[PDB]
Amino acid sequence: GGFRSVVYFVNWAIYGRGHNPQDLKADQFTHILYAFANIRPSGEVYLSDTWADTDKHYPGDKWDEPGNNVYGCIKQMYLLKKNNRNLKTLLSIGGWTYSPNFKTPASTEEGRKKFADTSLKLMKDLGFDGIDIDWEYPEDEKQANDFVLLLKACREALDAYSAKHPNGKKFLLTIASPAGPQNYNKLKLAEMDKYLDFWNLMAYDFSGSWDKVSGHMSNVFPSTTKPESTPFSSDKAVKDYIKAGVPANKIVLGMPLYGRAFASTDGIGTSFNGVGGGSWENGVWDYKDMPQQGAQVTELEDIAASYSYDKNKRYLISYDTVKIAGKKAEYITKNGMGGGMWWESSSDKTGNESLVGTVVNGLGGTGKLEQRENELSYPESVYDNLKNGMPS
Ligand SMILES: CC(=O)N[C@H]1[C@H](O[C@H]2[C@@H](O)[C@@H](NC(C)=O)[C@H](O[C@H]3[C@H](O)[C@H]4N=C(N(C)C)O[C@H]4[C@@H]3CO)O[C@@H]2CO)O[C@H](CO)[C@@H](O)[C@H]1O
Repeated sequence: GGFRSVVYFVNWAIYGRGHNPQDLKADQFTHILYAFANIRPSGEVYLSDTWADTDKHYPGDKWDEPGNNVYGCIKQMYLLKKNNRNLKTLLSIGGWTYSPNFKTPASTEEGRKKFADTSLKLMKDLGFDGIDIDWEYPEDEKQANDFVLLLKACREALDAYSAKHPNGKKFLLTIASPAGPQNYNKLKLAEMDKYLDFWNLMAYDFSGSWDKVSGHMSNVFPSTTKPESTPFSSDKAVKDYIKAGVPANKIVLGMPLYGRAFASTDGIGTSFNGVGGGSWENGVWDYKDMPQQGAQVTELEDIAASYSYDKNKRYLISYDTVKIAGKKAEYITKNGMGGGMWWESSSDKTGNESLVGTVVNGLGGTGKLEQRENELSYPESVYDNLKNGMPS
């Protein structure tokens, strides 16, 4: 099958970022993953923002109208799917912020059963092609086994629904995973793999506020010359998953569409104090705001890493340029990996400067993307417009 092109659409982008599902270059992707869904102690998966998610009326939504109906970004993603039939959508559950509350439901059968059922309920009501868990991170051995069992719960859940609808489609189950060794070495990766459609390796956040020296935050290869500039590397993670037994073609390489900043720095590998501002939070800048005035951009192709640095303000921002995104595409093809994943859809540029554009083209263009037709039929949906495949 060809490569996957996965992006995350984040619940909250419809606010300050102004990004709605309508303005996704859908022909560029195969999988939109909508983040994030939260979990209750019970195991109950629920929607983080029913305004964004389900209720907001976009242009095109009759306010009035017969039926019990869904709107929000869920209707918009379904409309994206009706128009782009190779575009699948997955509900993504967890996130850095909600992962404190995965361990308690995951430890019991009731909790996992409840997780599986509520997740399926949500998928089949809202028109999703599957679900994606993002538990950062199972912190002990027990939590890891729990994660295999939870995965199993969800795989069994989704499959039962497909059994109930044999003329319809099979459904997806993925996870966002750790590129840091201290986290993935706790995971039972190969047992987990049995349940998953693919893995979205978060091959980023390798350097940031937490560190003492400015580093590369999503570099592919270790700097031999300057070890302190590369505390992690994509490559270590990918070949470690592969020695662990994950098929490479199931590993989708995560790439950031934002950059992490460092203040009071001479440059890469030196100490910094502070991280400055950001586009939305401190120390984090949207790639489409790069490059900032007065910074020179350095591209280190051999380890596939780049950064801007302003010599006067002594500020470093680790982020990928098109040349670097191209080197990343290169690694994906060369190593026969599952494709590219991006966090997150609003921070990218367009046209010739789209990082995603750049990767799809180095993948051989859209013609080399995995052709898997999505699911438009949701017979059991609790929403009438969605159940009826959204007419006008
Ligand atoms: C609390 C909440 O749900 N939303 C917050 C929001 O928190 C976000 C951001 O800080 C994200 N960081 C960004 C946009 O750079 C952060 O993203 C994480 C994400 O959880 C990790 N998991 C993935 N996946 C691929 C699933 O990618 C990584 C990235 C790495 O950056 O996620 C949190 C929620 O976990 O912060 C905003 C302000 O930015 C706030 O309004 C509120 O909506």
